[PDB]
Amino acid sequence: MIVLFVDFDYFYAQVEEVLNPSLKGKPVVVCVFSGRFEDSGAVATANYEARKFGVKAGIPIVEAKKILPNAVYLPMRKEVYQQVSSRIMNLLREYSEKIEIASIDEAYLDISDKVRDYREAYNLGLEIKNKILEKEKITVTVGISKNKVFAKIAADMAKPNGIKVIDDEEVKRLIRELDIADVPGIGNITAEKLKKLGINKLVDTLSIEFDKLKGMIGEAKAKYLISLARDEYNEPIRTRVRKSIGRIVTMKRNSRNLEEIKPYLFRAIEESYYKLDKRIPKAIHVVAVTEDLDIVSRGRTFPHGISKETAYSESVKLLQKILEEDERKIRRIGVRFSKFI
DNA sequence: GGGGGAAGGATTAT
DNA sequence: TCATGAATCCTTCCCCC
Ligand SMILES: *[C@H]1c2c(cc3ccc4cccc5ccc2c3c45)[C@@H](O)[C@H](O)[C@@H]1O
Ligand SMILES: [Ca+2]
Ligand SMILES: [Ca+2]
Repeated sequence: MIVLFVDFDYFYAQVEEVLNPSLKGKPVVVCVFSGRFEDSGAVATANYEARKFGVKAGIPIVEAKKILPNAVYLPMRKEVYQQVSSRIMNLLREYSEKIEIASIDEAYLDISDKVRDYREAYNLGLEIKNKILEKEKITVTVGISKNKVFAKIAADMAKPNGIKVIDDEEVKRLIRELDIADVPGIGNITAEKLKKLGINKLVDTLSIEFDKLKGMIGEAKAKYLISLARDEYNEPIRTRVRKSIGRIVTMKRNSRNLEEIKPYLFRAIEESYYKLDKRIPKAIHVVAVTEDLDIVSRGRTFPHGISKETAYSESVKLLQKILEEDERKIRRIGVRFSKFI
């Protein structure tokens, strides 16, 4: 299997630069403003001019403005980015029908039937890079390797505006030298738990016994790291289907008074049904973000599709179950739909 | 025992 | 005084043959 992974560089920030080229060279910070208070929310992404100074995805906008008060802070325009993304994804389908769109700015292409060796692949990668740049003015990073994971790692090493191949030999070196924390799917919590087990590189997962790994990081993650260490990972590039869709809204003030919360929830449902866009869910979950920012949720699965009306009444019952089983105040209240017909 | 699948907290990446 | 203008992951837990 020969895999070509495309990762659009600082995508939201880049798209804003394309739509307003005068931003190029300036620190650009794309944020999600929550509404709770002045500059409350989080940074969705920052271009490298802003990243240099520590402004990166996930940090509070207030924290970012204390570092770069003069940087350009733009509200996230998801719809715009999604459309530019769709167009780029379409360009990618012209190089391979076997495409897995992992997210709005990442895609895996199984180009096995299209290229013979890694030299080909690389040339295709440069062709893909140039095409996107020409058609959309977006620079991407291409990662090429034997499976989806190393192609992603390849891209992680080559970004931004890069292209890296990791041949069957460098894979073996990485299985020994790469910080296991740099492996896709292993976030801060699993990394730290692996550290306490004594595992720091992929090869180490082989020295530990399975039941110990399984107990610490979980069966799924355990088999995954082991398969990677054994150089046996070969998951197929497949079409990804969004499994759940939701809407979470911030309330004007923290509450646990059902009638104060209701409007927000109902609006969340009303807007969720629009994003469902034809999809009919058989499951619904009411999500409550408490005052200490913890998450509590309650859901129910139906033997049939859920109508907006059924959603309205069931959500209230579910929200009551939250307020009943959890005593904290609700900051944000949302709904989530899944198990589509 | 384990297929199946529901529930919901845990985790990842932005 | 945090959001993904969340979504998925994935571990229980339970029914039931
Ligand atoms: C934000 C997002 C998306 C889809 C929709 C669809 C319909 C909406 C109606 C009203 C409000 C609203 C807010 C955010 C939305 C909406 C709506 C997604 O396509 C996007 O990825 C974000 O989740
Ligand atoms: Ca990216
Ligand atoms: Ca990404």
